[PDB]
Amino acid sequence: DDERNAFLEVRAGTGGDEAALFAGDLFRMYSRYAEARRWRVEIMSASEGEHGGYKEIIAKISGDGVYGRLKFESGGHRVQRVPATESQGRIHTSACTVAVMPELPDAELPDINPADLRIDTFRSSGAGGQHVNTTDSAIRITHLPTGIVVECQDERSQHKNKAKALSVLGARIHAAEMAKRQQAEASTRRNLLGSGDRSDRNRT
RNA sequence: CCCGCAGAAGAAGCACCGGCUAACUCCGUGCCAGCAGCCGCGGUAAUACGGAGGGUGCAAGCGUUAAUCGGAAUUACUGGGC
RNA sequence: GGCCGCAAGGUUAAAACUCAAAUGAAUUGACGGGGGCCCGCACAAGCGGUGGAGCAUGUGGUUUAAUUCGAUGCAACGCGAAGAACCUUACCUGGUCUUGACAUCCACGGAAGUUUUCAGAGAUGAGAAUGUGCCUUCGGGAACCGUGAGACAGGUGCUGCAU
RNA sequence: AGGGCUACACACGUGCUACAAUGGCGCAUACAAAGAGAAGCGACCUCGCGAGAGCAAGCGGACCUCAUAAAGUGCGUCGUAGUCCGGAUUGGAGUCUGCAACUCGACUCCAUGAAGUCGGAAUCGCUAGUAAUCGUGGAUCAGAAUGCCACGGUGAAUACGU
RNA sequence: CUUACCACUUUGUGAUUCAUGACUGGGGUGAAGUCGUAACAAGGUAACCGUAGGGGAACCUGCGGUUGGAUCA
RNA sequence: GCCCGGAUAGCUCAGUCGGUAGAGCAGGGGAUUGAAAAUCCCCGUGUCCUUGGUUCGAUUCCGAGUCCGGGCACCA
RNA sequence: AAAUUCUAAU
RNA sequence: AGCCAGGAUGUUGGCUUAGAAGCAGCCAUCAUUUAAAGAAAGCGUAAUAGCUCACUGGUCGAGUCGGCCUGCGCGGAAGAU
RNA sequence: GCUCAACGGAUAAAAGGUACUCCGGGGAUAACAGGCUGAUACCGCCCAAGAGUUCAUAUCGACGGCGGUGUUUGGCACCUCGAUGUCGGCUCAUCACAUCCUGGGGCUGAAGUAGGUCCCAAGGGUAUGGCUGUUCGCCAUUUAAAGUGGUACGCGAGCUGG
Ligand SMILES: [Mg+2]
Ligand SMILES: [Mg+2]
Ligand SMILES: [Mg+2]
Ligand SMILES: [Mg+2]
Ligand SMILES: [Mg+2]
Ligand SMILES: [Mg+2]
Ligand SMILES: [Mg+2]
Ligand SMILES: [Mg+2]
Ligand SMILES: [Mg+2]
Ligand SMILES: [Mg+2]
Ligand SMILES: [Mg+2]
Ligand SMILES: [Mg+2]
Ligand SMILES: [Mg+2]
Ligand SMILES: [Mg+2]
Ligand SMILES: [Mg+2]
Ligand SMILES: [Mg+2]
Ligand SMILES: [Mg+2]
Ligand SMILES: [Mg+2]
Ligand SMILES: [Mg+2]
Ligand SMILES: [Mg+2]
Ligand SMILES: [Mg+2]
Ligand SMILES: [Mg+2]
Ligand SMILES: [Mg+2]
Ligand SMILES: [Mg+2]
Ligand SMILES: [Mg+2]
Ligand SMILES: [Mg+2]
Ligand SMILES: [Mg+2]
Ligand SMILES: [Mg+2]
Ligand SMILES: [Mg+2]
Ligand SMILES: [Mg+2]
Ligand SMILES: [Mg+2]
Ligand SMILES: [Mg+2]
Ligand SMILES: [Mg+2]
Ligand SMILES: [Mg+2]
Ligand SMILES: [Mg+2]
Ligand SMILES: [Mg+2]
Ligand SMILES: [Mg+2]
Ligand SMILES: [Mg+2]
Ligand SMILES: [Mg+2]
Ligand SMILES: [Mg+2]
Ligand SMILES: [Mg+2]
Ligand SMILES: [Mg+2]
Ligand SMILES: [Mg+2]
Ligand SMILES: [Mg+2]
Ligand SMILES: [Mg+2]
Ligand SMILES: [Mg+2]
Ligand SMILES: [Mg+2]
Ligand SMILES: [Mg+2]
Ligand SMILES: [Mg+2]
Ligand SMILES: [Mg+2]
Ligand SMILES: [Mg+2]
Ligand SMILES: [Mg+2]
Ligand SMILES: [Mg+2]
Ligand SMILES: [Mg+2]
Ligand SMILES: [Mg+2]
Ligand SMILES: [Mg+2]
Ligand SMILES: [Mg+2]
Ligand SMILES: [Mg+2]
Ligand SMILES: [Mg+2]
Ligand SMILES: [Mg+2]
Ligand SMILES: [Mg+2]
Ligand SMILES: [Mg+2]
Ligand SMILES: [Mg+2]
Ligand SMILES: [Mg+2]
Ligand SMILES: [Mg+2]
Ligand SMILES: [Mg+2]
Ligand SMILES: [Mg+2]
Ligand SMILES: [Mg+2]
Ligand SMILES: [Mg+2]
Ligand SMILES: [Mg+2]
Ligand SMILES: [Mg+2]
Repeated sequence: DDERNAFLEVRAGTGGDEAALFAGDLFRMYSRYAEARRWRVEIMSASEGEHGGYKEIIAKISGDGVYGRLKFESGGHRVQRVPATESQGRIHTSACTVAVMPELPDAELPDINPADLRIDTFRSSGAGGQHVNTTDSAIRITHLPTGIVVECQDERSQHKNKAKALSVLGARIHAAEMAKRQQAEASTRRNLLGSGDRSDRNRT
């Protein structure tokens, strides 16, 4: 079904130096909940918040049944209380933003299967004498699925050009796929997180 | 226009009640929902939001929006200043 | 945009948008690494300590079924507590009760109390003798008991930012 | 009814005892103030190494009890060593209060004998019968103070100055 | 029939006005971020004006000017 | 493809001369402050890139391998 | 003679 | 080898899922009437239904079905005056 | 008394450029083309885990295997250095079939229109432009279709010279 591990990250919203304290308190709450469930919590990224807790904490929770119970904590959490960084005795309202995202794999494959490649061999252009004329040293590879084209005529040997262009095509495919995944994840996190403004909230 | 007929028989709504501005209490929500012409209300004991009871102002009308003059001596001839 | 200048630029001179203010003089305080005059074991001169060690005690944190609650700059921390084995105790686990542990009202059968026996961790439940009197117009009423309903009791529950 | 507030990798505050010779240990002997006492204070005598136990007068108290003050002084030993300093921790046997001392009391005897050899950055109290040091009593309380509130003994150094 | 005037229409080259344009320069607004502390007291180097150079930024320095500057027992 | 150089704490980096590894920043505890910085005191390091070998003993010496940095790849 | 800072509801 | 006939009984099974009934996939794979019939070799239904095959009686009437050691041939076999 | 280590040691004593070049030779030796080969390139076939809702072979084919051609890049250095002119375009062609269209069929997860795949077949036919010196390639608009290759990767005693 859906019981995979999860990533929990909380960051400050409105308030500044006291939203960091509330983020620390909220992280401590979640950590104690995880500990009294036979789960495991480990901190990957921490940005301390000058006075108190963390301006942003990103940790990974691992167990059986994690995401199925922590997927409802993604949103805004509002706190109304007397801050520690308060000379007078005023009550202040602040907020924090929480994001919970499931753990998903990173299956990457060498999508360089030659059954879906078009290879063109032709003559290079430049100054090479009577040998550059009567030889097919320039190479070009077109990837049928993605549609990327890479052409190479660096060295006099066709095999070196073929290898170099094949490596460049693989690198370009990898970069495109990684950029796609990164933008999808960023958009999902942006929609899940919200914008800490003490007016969009899930609990008080 | 005049006379007769039957029966009170056929005929009341709109805005507002914190100050400016005449007119107050209860319940619901809890910087949310909402109100506002200017100051400004609402953070779990709200005469300012929503409903009820009461009151105030106009009335076959009542309110809102647009436009002009006045207040504005705020282009100062009457009648201002450095 | 125009004029002037080698250039740096000068000169004439708007609009959109945004706020409900911006400003001058003086007034009462507060503050100054501004100026004078003073005081306090506040500095200076001395004496003895604390921070190091072992132990007592309180607090934070952590743990736990609970580790009850409050104070938590100077002005909280041998503080409320002028004294936690049971009690205190307000916390946790388990076993129990519902006008009721603590008061008044109404009705019904009752002197109050003394010795015991069985079951249970105890709360409690069941059983048997024992005294059945005290002012009482011999109508009765009354210190005090159990039951039956409800007006009510009960709260160390929250708000010291309503008092 | 039983348990917890007494937990324990750690951090802080307030204190008690020490790190020794201006001292430790043994023998002998001087000088206080204040306070409490009836389900209470408890003398004498006897038993026990000791905490204590048995019998038991007096006292609602300038009369009786708690209740020998200690530091001090005289003599002797220790002779600078982790020691005849230090008294933590642990094993065994007991006394008392309390129906009930395992978690969780106080005291006693025997055995044991840890850190500690004067304390980093820092920081606290005190101007005279004060600081320092030595003993005594009371409230709470069946039992349970190094805490709190009081009482006396010995008794200093320093203040050019703001 | 022919000539003159002239409407529609056509050609070339300018002016002005409206919308739009890849990039680029500043301006305003913000109940929370990063870097410092330039000004308000002598604001800890008195402040400001004109000008020139420099620098992540408030700003610093050179020349002239002003008091709309504190202390002066 | 050939040649040279490098790999050491969390990050930038010195060092062996075959037996015993350091510096700055950072990190932990405590001081000063109403509080955060600056400042002061105390405290901790790492299988010296992977693998095989010689040695009593390898971070060091000798073979391979991975990654990083630099140079060259000309006449037709 | 040294010496930076104090967000956001009374 | 052709040709007639059978090819049955409580598995609508818990297992698994909306239904999986011989035939989606997972374990097992016994028993009964029999001359024979798999608790199923194949086709087919959303699941049923439906049609064949293993095995067995009848006709027929004499040979028939697979391996081994070897000789020679076939396919696999498309290029530029 | 020499790392005369270029170790039978040329002098005690010594680096580079030539696209401004020049002489004597070599196909004893490279670049173009031909030749042998076929690592590479391209095209077929064998077995069948599997994908195809179920079903290996409608259409694909993992792990492996066996061949063909002489279009690419190579290996060798057999011909040519007393000379075989080298890319692209133009004009003109000619052959192979591993067939782009038209022609005849089998199977389809082929209802029809349209397709997929494999056989037979070489008679005829098989674009104009933008960009670039371009071969190659991208784009615009047509066509029944805009085939793949050999010929010194055809064709300069036929043209041009980017
Ligand atoms: Mg060249
Ligand atoms: Mg060639
Ligand atoms: Mg009024
Ligand atoms: Mg209104
Ligand atoms: Mg209300
Ligand atoms: Mg209302
Ligand atoms: Mg109202
Ligand atoms: Mg006017
Ligand atoms: Mg007006
Ligand atoms: Mg005026
Ligand atoms: Mg201008
Ligand atoms: Mg100039
Ligand atoms: Mg003003
Ligand atoms: Mg003023
Ligand atoms: Mg002053
Ligand atoms: Mg002053
Ligand atoms: Mg004094
Ligand atoms: Mg002093
Ligand atoms: Mg200590
Ligand atoms: Mg507490
Ligand atoms: Mg105290
Ligand atoms: Mg208790
Ligand atoms: Mg009060
Ligand atoms: Mg409080
Ligand atoms: Mg109890
Ligand atoms: Mg306690
Ligand atoms: Mg007395
Ligand atoms: Mg001793
Ligand atoms: Mg003892
Ligand atoms: Mg002893
Ligand atoms: Mg002892
Ligand atoms: Mg010593
Ligand atoms: Mg004294
Ligand atoms: Mg400043
Ligand atoms: Mg300064
Ligand atoms: Mg300055
Ligand atoms: Mg200044
Ligand atoms: Mg400068
Ligand atoms: Mg200047
Ligand atoms: Mg100046
Ligand atoms: Mg620290
Ligand atoms: Mg800052
Ligand atoms: Mg402030
Ligand atoms: Mg053959
Ligand atoms: Mg031929
Ligand atoms: Mg030689
Ligand atoms: Mg030689
Ligand atoms: Mg030459
Ligand atoms: Mg020559
Ligand atoms: Mg030759
Ligand atoms: Mg050749
Ligand atoms: Mg399948
Ligand atoms: Mg050839
Ligand atoms: Mg060849
Ligand atoms: Mg040759
Ligand atoms: Mg040879
Ligand atoms: Mg030849
Ligand atoms: Mg010749
Ligand atoms: Mg030649
Ligand atoms: Mg031929
Ligand atoms: Mg054919
Ligand atoms: Mg065809
Ligand atoms: Mg066909
Ligand atoms: Mg033909
Ligand atoms: Mg023919
Ligand atoms: Mg013919
Ligand atoms: Mg030919
Ligand atoms: Mg040619
Ligand atoms: Mg050709
Ligand atoms: Mg000619
Ligand atoms: Mg040329």
